[PDB]
Amino acid sequence: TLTRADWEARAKDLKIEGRAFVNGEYSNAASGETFDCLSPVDGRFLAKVASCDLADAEQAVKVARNAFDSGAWSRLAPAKRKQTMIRFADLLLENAEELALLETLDMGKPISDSLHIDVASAANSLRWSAEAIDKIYDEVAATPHAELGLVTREPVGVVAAIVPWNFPLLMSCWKLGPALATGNSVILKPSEKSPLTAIRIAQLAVEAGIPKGVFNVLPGYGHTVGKALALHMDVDTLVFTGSTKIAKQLMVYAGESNMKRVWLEAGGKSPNIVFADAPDLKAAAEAAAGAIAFNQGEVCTAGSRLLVERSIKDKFLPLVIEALKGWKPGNPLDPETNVGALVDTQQMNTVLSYIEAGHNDGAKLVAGGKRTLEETGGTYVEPTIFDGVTNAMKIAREEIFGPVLSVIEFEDAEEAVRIANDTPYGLAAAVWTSNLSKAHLTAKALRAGSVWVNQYDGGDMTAPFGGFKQSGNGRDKSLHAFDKYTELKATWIKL
Amino acid sequence: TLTRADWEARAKDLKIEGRAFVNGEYSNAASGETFDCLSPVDGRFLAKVASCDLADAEQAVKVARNAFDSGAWSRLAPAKRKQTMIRFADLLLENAEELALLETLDMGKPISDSLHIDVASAANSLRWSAEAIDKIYDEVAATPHAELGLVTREPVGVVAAIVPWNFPLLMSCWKLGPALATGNSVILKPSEKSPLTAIRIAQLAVEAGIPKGVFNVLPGYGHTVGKALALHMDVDTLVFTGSTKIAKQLMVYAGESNMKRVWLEAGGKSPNIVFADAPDLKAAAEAAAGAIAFNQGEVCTAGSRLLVERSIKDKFLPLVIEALKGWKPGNPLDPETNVGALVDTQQMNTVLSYIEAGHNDGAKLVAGGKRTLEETGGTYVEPTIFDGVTNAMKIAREEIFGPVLSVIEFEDAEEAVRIANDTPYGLAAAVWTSNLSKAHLTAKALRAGSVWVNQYDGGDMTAPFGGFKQSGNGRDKSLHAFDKYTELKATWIKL
Amino acid sequence: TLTRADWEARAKDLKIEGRAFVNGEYSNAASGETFDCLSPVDGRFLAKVASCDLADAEQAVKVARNAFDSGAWSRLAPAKRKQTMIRFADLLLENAEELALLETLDMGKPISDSLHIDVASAANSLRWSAEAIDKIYDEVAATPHAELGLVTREPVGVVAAIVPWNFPLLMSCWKLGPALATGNSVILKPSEKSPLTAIRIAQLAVEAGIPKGVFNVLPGYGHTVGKALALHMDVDTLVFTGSTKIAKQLMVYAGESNMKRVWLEAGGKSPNIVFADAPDLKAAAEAAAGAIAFNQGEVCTAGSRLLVERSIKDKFLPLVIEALKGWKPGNPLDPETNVGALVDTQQMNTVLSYIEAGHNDGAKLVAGGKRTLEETGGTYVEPTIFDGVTNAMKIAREEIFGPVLSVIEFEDAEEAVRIANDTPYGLAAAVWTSNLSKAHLTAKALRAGSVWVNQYDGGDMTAPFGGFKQSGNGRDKSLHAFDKYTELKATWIKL
Amino acid sequence: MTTLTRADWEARAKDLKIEGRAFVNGEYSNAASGETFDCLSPVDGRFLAKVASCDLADAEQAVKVARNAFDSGAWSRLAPAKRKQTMIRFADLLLENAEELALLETLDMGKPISDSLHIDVASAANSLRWSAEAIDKIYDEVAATPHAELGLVTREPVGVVAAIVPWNFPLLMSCWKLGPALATGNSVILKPSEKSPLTAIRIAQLAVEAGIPKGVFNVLPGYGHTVGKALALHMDVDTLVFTGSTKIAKQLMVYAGESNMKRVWLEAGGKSPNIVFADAPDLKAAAEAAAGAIAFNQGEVCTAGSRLLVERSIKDKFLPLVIEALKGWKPGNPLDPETNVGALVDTQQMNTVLSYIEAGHNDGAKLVAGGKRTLEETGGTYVEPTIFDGVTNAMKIAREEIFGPVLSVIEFEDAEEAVRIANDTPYGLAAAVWTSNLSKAHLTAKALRAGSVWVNQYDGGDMTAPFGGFKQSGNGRDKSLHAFDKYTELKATWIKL
Ligand SMILES: [K+]
Ligand SMILES: [K+]
Ligand SMILES: [K+]
Ligand SMILES: [K+]
Repeated sequence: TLTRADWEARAKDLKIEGRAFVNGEYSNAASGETFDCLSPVDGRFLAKVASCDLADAEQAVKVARNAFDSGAWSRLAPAKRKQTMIRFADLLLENAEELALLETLDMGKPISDSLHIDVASAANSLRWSAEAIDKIYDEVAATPHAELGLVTREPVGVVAAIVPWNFPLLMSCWKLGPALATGNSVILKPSEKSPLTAIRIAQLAVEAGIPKGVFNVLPGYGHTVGKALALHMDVDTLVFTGSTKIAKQLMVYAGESNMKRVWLEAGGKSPNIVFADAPDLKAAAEAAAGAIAFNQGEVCTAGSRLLVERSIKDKFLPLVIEALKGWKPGNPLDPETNVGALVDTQQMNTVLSYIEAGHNDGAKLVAGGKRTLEETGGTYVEPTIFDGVTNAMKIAREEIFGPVLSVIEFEDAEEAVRIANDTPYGLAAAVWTSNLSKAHLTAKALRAGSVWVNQYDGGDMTAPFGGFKQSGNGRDKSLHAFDKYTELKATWIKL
Repeated sequence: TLTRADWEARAKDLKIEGRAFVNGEYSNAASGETFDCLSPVDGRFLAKVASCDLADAEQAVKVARNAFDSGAWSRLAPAKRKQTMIRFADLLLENAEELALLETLDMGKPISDSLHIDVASAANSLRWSAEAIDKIYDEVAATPHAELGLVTREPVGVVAAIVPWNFPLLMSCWKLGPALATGNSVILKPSEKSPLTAIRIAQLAVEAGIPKGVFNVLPGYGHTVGKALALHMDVDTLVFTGSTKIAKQLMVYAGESNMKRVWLEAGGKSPNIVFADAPDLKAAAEAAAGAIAFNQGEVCTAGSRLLVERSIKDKFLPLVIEALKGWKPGNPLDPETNVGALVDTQQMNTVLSYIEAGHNDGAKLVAGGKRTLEETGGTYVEPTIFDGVTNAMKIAREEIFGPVLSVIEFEDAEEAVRIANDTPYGLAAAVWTSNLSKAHLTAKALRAGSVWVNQYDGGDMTAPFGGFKQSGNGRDKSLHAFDKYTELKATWIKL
Repeated sequence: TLTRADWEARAKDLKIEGRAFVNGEYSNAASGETFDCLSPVDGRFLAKVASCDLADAEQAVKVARNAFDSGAWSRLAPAKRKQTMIRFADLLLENAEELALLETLDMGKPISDSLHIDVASAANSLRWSAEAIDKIYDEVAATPHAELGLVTREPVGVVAAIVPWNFPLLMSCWKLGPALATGNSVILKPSEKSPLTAIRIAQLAVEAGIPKGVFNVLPGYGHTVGKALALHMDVDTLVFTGSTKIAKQLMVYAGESNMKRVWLEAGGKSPNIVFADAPDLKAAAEAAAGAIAFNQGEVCTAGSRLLVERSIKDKFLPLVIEALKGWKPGNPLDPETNVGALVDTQQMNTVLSYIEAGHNDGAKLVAGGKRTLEETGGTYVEPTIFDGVTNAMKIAREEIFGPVLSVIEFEDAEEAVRIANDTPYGLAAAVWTSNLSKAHLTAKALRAGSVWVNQYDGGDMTAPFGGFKQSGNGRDKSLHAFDKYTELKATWIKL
Repeated sequence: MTTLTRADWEARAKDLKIEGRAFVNGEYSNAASGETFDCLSPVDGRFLAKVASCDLADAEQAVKVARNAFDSGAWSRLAPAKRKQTMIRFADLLLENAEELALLETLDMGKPISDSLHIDVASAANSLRWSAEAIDKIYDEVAATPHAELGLVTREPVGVVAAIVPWNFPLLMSCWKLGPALATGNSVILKPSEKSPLTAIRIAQLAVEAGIPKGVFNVLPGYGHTVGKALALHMDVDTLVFTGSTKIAKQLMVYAGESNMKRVWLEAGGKSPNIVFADAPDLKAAAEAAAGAIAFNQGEVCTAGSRLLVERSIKDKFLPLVIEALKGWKPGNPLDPETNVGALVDTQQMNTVLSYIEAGHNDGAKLVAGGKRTLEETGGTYVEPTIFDGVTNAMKIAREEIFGPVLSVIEFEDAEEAVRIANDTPYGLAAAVWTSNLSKAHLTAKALRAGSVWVNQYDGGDMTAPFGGFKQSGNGRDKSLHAFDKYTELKATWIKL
């Protein structure tokens, strides 16, 4: 295990690449322009990252399309693509410490979570998708004797992937895994708030055996290079994870361009329902606190709306606050630190604005609620719990994407479900009960892509992850993730 | 068995409904306004059809939402939904001749086609989807022993369906089948060029046992009621079959509204590739003629591009011309007629304008090329073949949606594949050969949702139907059609 | 609704067929020998049933083999087999009253059960299998580009089915459904204790459209005609439902002959586990009584072992005794009878022998325990409950196949599981509890093909049915039953 | 650069320390009786090691151990991802000991060292790896039930699995079974053939080193009529899987009926037809494949192309190509990497092959290649690749499995007769068709009653292809995800809500 002093030492002795990666080579943007990569830890300078635009996107697509048509990857044997992506995953573990440090410095996540959660799950996501390549079987229909009906899946071609900043490496690997496994060419557009991890792994892919031009990274802003890719006439599929606002615009961009397939993972207001007959209220309390404090509340499936039955609310709420004592906002370079820094100033101001909206809506602040650690020159906010919150208030409707918890009461099982579904979102939800019938009937009633019973943030690579309604469409992880990067073909042969 | 005089007699004594169908009852538009429905058979009047608008759509959505929330259909047992849908299918067969007569008068296709193909296939489409309901299994993931990972599917809720005019009944049932089977509430919006059969079957559904509000029909215009459904914040999913322009516009409406799931099926320029070593050149010639003449060429997967190998072009071309003679444009109410009228004047003018474009591109007219049966008062056109066509010409790249064929020569298998894939479309393709390797390798190389080998227009309800690229997304028929009306939920239960 | 007088009248005026059905025709045994088919209702004579032997098996197989090779049914289109088997199902319903009467007269079960349960389920079982034929897809493997790898299923050919007497018609259709659907020829050997219904539906099959020789019925003894089919060198597959002892002999016969596939469904000693925290204790008691009294306890999945927790046993037992009083043995031809007669004298003596064994083991007779209705000439035994039973006693370990209940108690969940799995059988089990974790963890711990939570005798045609250990191998119902009558073929094609 | 020679492999043979004890409960041990048998080599007749000769007492002890390990849940209730990771390490360990395992193979049963290393060990490792990777990719079912009801259809390990593996592919066949069986969480007792026990004895230790708990994977060397019979008759063995002859396979099925009605999955003999049409894409390639289909692994392959069905119109031009191609397959020292054809497993097998060759002459068939014992002066058992011409499908050498490099050439007039001749057999394990015609390739393939049909190639299919026979060639399938079904039970859990 590395010491805090070791991480800071390596942070100084760290050479960072900021160039784009096209056709197996690192290069600058066509304009040569660049934005500064700032660290939210202490406002330090990390590197100067290439700022791509339309010209870079046009070049990357041609390279991606040519690589796809060549067949170097798209028509490579399934078992061989599997072995290549496994080496890709293995290389992520070999360079785990650097990747973890890059991410922590990039967006502020505690170094322990960058190494043991981010990097570890990222390599697993690539490996699992690789292992699944030659385990998938296509279909043969029941036809008359003198006829053969084949139903097969083929790679779409050129795939554009726009990755957020909360889990830059992990979300990249959730997209890269199945997309590369199916044999597509990928153009990765990382978030401008965290481009370092995407830039680094692009070289690792080529070292693993991924042919030139199959995996490309175009750093920059969403309104520039991101918009260019979404509007490009030769991009077949665009996958995205982020806000509902941006996701809506990307779908419009598709309707204005080439009718490209769009698969979106928007935001969410995931309810965490706690009944009176919960097996362990303490465990549920620790979970409810962790569901809003982990990754500084910067999680799409954060347990923002904590629903508690009136029978236990007076006992349960003190346990949540007591459990939240352990989630300290500290130095992201310290392994012992539970909660790190927010991504940037704008994010903090937004979170603090919602905290301000919390008071103005008439909510009773019972924990935190203020900016912390300003002396570091960093961006930090302490975990926050608002009591007496109804589902009509602003802080209950809108997604804060910060460590702010709304506690809501319900009378019975019917109301809890009514409140939980009272949202345009539907990414996740949780149920805490020891009753067999109620657990299942509630989970079925909830309109969410992921329902966790007697736990929060469950499910591994075998669990399809996505949302209902405005939380997005399509699924990441599992075998269902492959469907987003493939086209069905019905080959009917007359014998 | 019925003669020409029989169908013309029934057409004069036919009482046609023109109202919308909302919540189990027929009703005029909220504005009371209507539009005239004319017959392209001879320009006769049929009935006044309700012209719905935003208000009507607003009412139907709440009706559909309430029906879905009640659970009268959405939470009915799968086996019971099966029985009802089968009863629905049977009712189409009992009213087969009326539905066939309505279809023929509405949009012009021959009566024998309406009865023996359209009505039969539509009923089969409903029955097949019904039979499939309780045969589909969801998933249980491989999890640790102290955990249960359920992966299930649930109906999306309210489903809007915009249906084309070329196959009004059949395309409606391709949507209605899987949409109703999954337990969703459906709001059908038929084409203004052919609203009758959609209006009629709405009554048959409730007679079969479909609860009120589950299946609603709103006739009208795309920019009014269609636009309203596409922009409604409470519509979960939109399905569509039509033009690329409209399909692209619908996707924008979703991005502007509630980010609703959109499944589109656009046009196509399907290449019909005939090699020298085809098993039977005569049979391929018959299929080549039929691939452009059937349903007046108003077919999405019409063989509008006949790709012939150069070494057999001089022998195969006359065979196609001779075979095309068998398809005579005539009185659609005559059982012997195999080529009916075009849907309306504007469609005829579009076809005629493309024939003019054929001459101006330098192509050699070798069959048809003129408007026919003008004295009847209906819009008709001769099946048309152009020779000496290159894939760069206007008639070879743009969809005509008429019986206009483009004959293009190729040298070898590599050129054929290149010419075939050189199109923004990708809905269907066909290969004619007796060689094992060449048949399979070509079929794999074609970018089309359906590849027919040694036959044309193949595949039944077991064959998924849809497009690559700008021919659309998602699949009709097969079990895959059900996935367009369901949402995946990952329920991970801690034990 | 027919009355007791109606059924008794139809019984006396019923003409019964007792010949075998080979190659589409009724005919006597080759030796001309017959056996007397008597009714357990009152000992009356019903018909002289053909007593087939080796020579009849040899002829039937040749007929079945020729029918399979002709491809009239085996190579008929999947959708055509579906439509025919659906007509088969309809013919069972059109002859429901006749079939129900035969069943009741043949083996003694209540007329209401034969009609509203047995016939209705038999027809549904056939219908469900038929609907499933063209819903099943075979597989295409993930192979290198220059290769096509198909994984398909083909009918085995000649299938021999030996069915029991407890559910003569239903068990027949459980085999017939998937066997005929997949295209096989079937030779059905009904139990000599209940041959009538099998003989009847054979004619119904050919009326529906089943080709001659595809479905044959050979009535007779197990040691004569059953042994001949099991030893026949041209029978591809043998399916069976009955006792463990007979199932073992058949597996030996196969090993001595042509190594034919053997799928067995032997006996069971199903534990019905009732926890203290069951949702409805009244419903649990009502179900427990029905689990041993329904069909005269002649059910392989009968709850012959009732497991009650100590903290509720003294309160739960009188509820079971009271519930059992509703199940009164009586005239099977009376619509209001819920408990009929045992199949014959041998079965009655066997059941009575185990009741005496219960006394010998030291158990306490707390309900029933005697033969009844001896004056009628039939064989009846009243529902019997033994209390104070340990899992070492004879009546707890050996299958009785009568309405005899053994009540065993346990301290905790661990002991319940240990006692439940302490048996050479593993066909079914039930768990009654309201706790989420306890329900699932117990169900996963029980070694039974079927596990019913908070209910008994659950699962429709979607649920596979079979046993662990000595309860047999393979599954009936669901889509898994199809695999017992098909062979896998891997066709690897080099392109 | 470096290159292993014949002398290098021979020197490795004299250095090699060979383990011969049984492996029960994570430890090596003798048989309870202490009896052993002499493991000899068909390479030159040399002594290899004294291998434990187990019996009833050892089978009883191994089952109890296997049962206890299963019930403990140390492996059976371990997470799928963790079972996956353990078996990958197991697969990696086979690769890290590839040279030793391959040498053990060659010395034991006589196949060429280049085959043992590049084919057997490599495939066996990949088979374990593939089955491991597939563990958490498989999904159980949820049925379409009424709303207030939940219907789960799940799979669970059977418990104790006895595996009886043949001698022709000792390591590979072992891993075809061990892969899916251990992946599903079962305890396995492996009984290797008495003609080749060494590799099974070896890998047992490697499983333990990889993380497989004690008693989960046991190895009992000995005879089939003793310990093999004991496992088949045991009342606590849940499942018996087997690959070998039709006669023994039938016998095991009897033992199951006589004991506890244990599930029995078998892969018996075969007489696979290799069908070559006039319109074959490449006659030269088909001729090379035909020769290889009978010479590879000394013809001791279940799916060997023992029947060559040739269309009459090309018989006179196809046969000389096959005879020429057969010359490339020369019997030689198995320890020489250049050798492509090794030795037969023992003297008994050699005599049987020689007996069938004599029967070929007696049936009236014409000898056109090989037909004699060779390399007799080496002290080893070798037989030349043999081709008989003018064979009918009624002759003894055409209907009976030879399990040696003896090919039967049979003529047919057309596709209809070809299918008839090809199906005229009690077996149905494999078949091949060579044609360039689309319709004829598919229709013939569909008409052939065989578990594996290869078109325009021979011995095709990787781990994604199910492998097993029709009729008397056995039941069930090895490889693919279908293999897992032989080691699991279906459970329908219907929960009323
Ligand atoms: K940054
Ligand atoms: K019209
Ligand atoms: K009887
Ligand atoms: K040996």
